[PDB]
Amino acid sequence: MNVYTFDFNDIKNQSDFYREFTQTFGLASEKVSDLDTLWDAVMSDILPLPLEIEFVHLPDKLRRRYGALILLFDEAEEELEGRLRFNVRH
Repeated sequence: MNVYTFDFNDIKNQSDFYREFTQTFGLASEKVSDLDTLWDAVMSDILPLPLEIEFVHLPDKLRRRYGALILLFDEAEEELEGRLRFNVRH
């Protein structure tokens, strides 16, 4: 599994994450712009599955702030039955 890393030092708000996601994964900007479209992307067989996503540099405060992203990737991991791995480091 290749590991795709999101460093939250480069992300100042949840909306920046959607830009980082589409840039990282080589997707059109309009592919992801909110939680529902993020879910659809992760479920639509357009990512280079199987793969791991890792979040780094997430202080407690920011893990809380971005908790909807975390729960979404936890649920994606469950739904995808092992094809997607998700971890928050530290």
